[PDB]
Amino acid sequence: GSGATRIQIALKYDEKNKQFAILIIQLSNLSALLQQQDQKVNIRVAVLPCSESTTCLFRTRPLDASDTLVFNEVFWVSMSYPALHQKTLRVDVCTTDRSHLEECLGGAQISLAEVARSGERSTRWYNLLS
Ligand SMILES: CCCC(=O)OC[C@H](COP(=O)(O)O[C@H]1[C@H](O)[C@@H](OP(=O)(O)O)[C@H](OP(=O)(O)O)[C@@H](OP(=O)(O)O)[C@H]1O)O[C@H](O)CCC
Repeated sequence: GSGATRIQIALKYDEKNKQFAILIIQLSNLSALLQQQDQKVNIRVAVLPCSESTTCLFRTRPLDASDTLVFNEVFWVSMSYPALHQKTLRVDVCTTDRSHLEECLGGAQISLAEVARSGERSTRWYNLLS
């Protein structure tokens, strides 16, 4: 069972509150990305380039590695729609431990230039690249 590890993500812009929502849903074929097992896994979400007025880096809770791994965490970011549209979303799948050191083994980048203003939300799957 070796192919691409994929992450499912929903994105939605809230113009009433001028905020972007990022819903990290789940991982599939995670076995393909890990050599070891039992490992803890979290997702690191970066909204780039990093606007240093607001917070641009986020992290899921860590979970025990499983080939399919559901996180269902939402992160909200304050940002005008024009600002959102210059942005790229970086999400990396990382292992971790009591050291708290991230071992981010692969990720995806998602240009946000075409996020809709409407709030009709976009849910897509993304291949990881290491
Ligand atoms: C960016 C918007 C913010 C937001 O709403 O995100 C909050 C999230 C998801 O909200 P929502 O209720 O709209 O999404 C459901 C969720 O994604 C579940 O996903 P999976 O676990 O991968 O199956 C789905 O069903 P449940 O097992 O009942 O939780 C369900 O998928 P579908 O619609 O059928 O495609 C979703 O309804 O809360 C978490 O689900 C927390 C669970 C209490």
